[PDB]
Amino acid sequence: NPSDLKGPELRILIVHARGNLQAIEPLVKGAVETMIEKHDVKLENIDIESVPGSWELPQGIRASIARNTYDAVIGIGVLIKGSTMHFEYISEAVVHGLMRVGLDSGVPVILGLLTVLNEEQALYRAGLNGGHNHGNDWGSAAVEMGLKAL
Amino acid sequence: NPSDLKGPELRILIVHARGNLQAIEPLVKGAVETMIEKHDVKLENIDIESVPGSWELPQGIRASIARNTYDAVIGIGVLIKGSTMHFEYISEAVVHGLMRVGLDSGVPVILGLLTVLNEEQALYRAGLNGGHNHGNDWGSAAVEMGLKALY
Amino acid sequence: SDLKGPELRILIVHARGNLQAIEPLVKGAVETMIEKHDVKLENIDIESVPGSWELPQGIRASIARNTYDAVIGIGVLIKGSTMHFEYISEAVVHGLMRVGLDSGVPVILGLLTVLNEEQALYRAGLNGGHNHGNDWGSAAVEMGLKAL
Amino acid sequence: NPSDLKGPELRILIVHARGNLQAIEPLVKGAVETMIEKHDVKLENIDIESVPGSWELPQGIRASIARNTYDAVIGIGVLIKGSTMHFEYISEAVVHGLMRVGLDSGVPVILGLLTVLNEEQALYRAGLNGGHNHGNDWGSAAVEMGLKAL
Amino acid sequence: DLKGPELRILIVHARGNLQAIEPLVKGAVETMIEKHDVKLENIDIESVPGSWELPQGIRASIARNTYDAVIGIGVLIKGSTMHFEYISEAVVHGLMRVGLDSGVPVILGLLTVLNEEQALYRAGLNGGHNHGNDWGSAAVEMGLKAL
Repeated sequence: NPSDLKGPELRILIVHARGNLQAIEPLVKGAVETMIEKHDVKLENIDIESVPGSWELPQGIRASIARNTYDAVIGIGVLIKGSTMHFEYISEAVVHGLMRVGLDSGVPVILGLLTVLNEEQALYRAGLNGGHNHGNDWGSAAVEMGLKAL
Repeated sequence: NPSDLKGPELRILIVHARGNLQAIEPLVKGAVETMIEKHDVKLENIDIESVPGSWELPQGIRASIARNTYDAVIGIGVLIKGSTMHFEYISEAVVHGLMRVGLDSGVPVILGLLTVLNEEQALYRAGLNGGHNHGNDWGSAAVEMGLKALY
Repeated sequence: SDLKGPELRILIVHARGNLQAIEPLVKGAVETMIEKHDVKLENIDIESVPGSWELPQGIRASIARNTYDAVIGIGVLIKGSTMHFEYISEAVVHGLMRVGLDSGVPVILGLLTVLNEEQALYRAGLNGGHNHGNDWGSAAVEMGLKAL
Repeated sequence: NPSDLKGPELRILIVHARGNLQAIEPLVKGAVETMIEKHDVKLENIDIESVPGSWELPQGIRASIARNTYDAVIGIGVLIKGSTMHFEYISEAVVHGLMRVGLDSGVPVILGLLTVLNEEQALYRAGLNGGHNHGNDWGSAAVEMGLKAL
Repeated sequence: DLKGPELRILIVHARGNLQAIEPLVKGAVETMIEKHDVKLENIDIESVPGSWELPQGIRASIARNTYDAVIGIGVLIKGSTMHFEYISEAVVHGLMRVGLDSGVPVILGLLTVLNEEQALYRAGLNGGHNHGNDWGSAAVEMGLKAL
């Protein structure tokens, strides 16, 4: 178990979907602020890209890490169960896709996908309403894996 | 600003299944119209191919992107839960197959697969009966991913 | 419907579990291809494997030996008392998709994943049902053709 | 469809887990006896190996078919639903793993995995208490796939 | 009576739910040393933040060093969302894939439980059996059969 991980030279990629921006924004912010403030990652070394939806996360990431070199990637998206089976099938495919991209590439990919039953749960996990911002955890994870990959 | 994304040079492939044409037609139309009118995609640059069912979607796409060059693909199909477990297993394999074809090829594949409980849900998601045509969203996603693929 | 594939070579691999349902499905696929799409009887290879589990491998092995424009994998899985049905249904469906994608040869899913035998027979065209094998035959012809 | 399949020259590999040996033993026995007595496979041409649990089946098989040449493989294991979600996740992963090893290697891999709700169901499928020994079916399947792979 | 004095074993564990993780890792190690004669110097232990990182942590490590076997240990507890279901499935598949891709035996040491009690129980507490011991023996056995 580590303690004070600093990655001043780590290059971090954050790709986030744009559905449910109320939850996405705090998550990205929390990941960024945690990496900068707690791990000395440099703001200019954090590329933040977006894709329309969670479905595009794996491909978005795959495309970006083929272009630039990153020490770790955080894919962030929020899927909320709806009236059809859409949520179940794409949640599964996206999580599998994210794992696959990480394993195929050798680049640590941190899962920042919330797969919740309703918006309240998503907001709660983004740090609102007394909840804990999971983005912070993902930021620290990215830093740790990025460092271990070096 | 998704609306300000223009892809006059994008070559987009739309492969759609032919099951549940009442829902498929508006979805395909929505995607095409959105790409053309909202993203300046050229009608000549949009190839539309069909396959019998959703099952054939990954293979139809895989075959087509091996033949021509596309900046993005939209796989469209409507799967409605039936009396057997057919729906559950093929929905899962098709979604995985679409994701796989995209990742294997590097070509953005937009999921335009409706996995619904009944036809009303499908029609509703095709923009009928007060619903929003999801095909429009897929058209915009394809343009955005196509552009981000080149640049 | 006006799709003709007089030069298509089609492979049908079917499992042998639940032959009462398998036979009509295979027959419907073959008849539909011959009668409706002008596929030649001698250009249709039919092979069988013991169960649905072997469908992906039986197909992979066959398309590695001969050249086919399309393949129909036919099997009938009926939900039983254990979780066997769920796990192999998913693995076989995945396997069939994989073999198609890996090989580039269209693989038509002719796998029924039903709750009971009545549903399987119904989908094989018995008891007022529609023979799904016919649809698969047409799908195979269409995909074989589109694979140019 | 086939009549009387004989594989006197077939080399068959059986890899079996060791969890729930009461059920495993009859399965292996049924497969072996069926291949020998009904398909003329030679006892000395049947290699039997074991791994600790079902999780290790794909890897155990992969390792063995890399070392020796087999016409077919039967992977045998018994997973019984427990109190956690372990059963669901490993059943899926092992079944997928077995299909993968077979497709990857081109060597027929017969699924000899029981995924049951309780031990009674497992013994029943191992031919006890009036049940049919599924191992017999697997032995015949292996011979048939082994022969067709020629 | 399986002894692997020359086996090099890697244990990668997540750090979520350390109350359960610690006994698991300890059990796997003690078992390998005491029961299989694996040498303390030949056991590498690395950690990753969460179960999600297990496959990648393992893949990266077996690319760097040579191990005869690997145990990926993590504890996932069902929560209020569907997170548990989706990641358990992806991590288990991830672990199976890393082992098959690399040819290095990967022993699954992931607990996928409904609550903490079940995890602690499978870590040898409150009268339970420490599953880490079993993983330690499986790793040894697979490490050896890989030779």
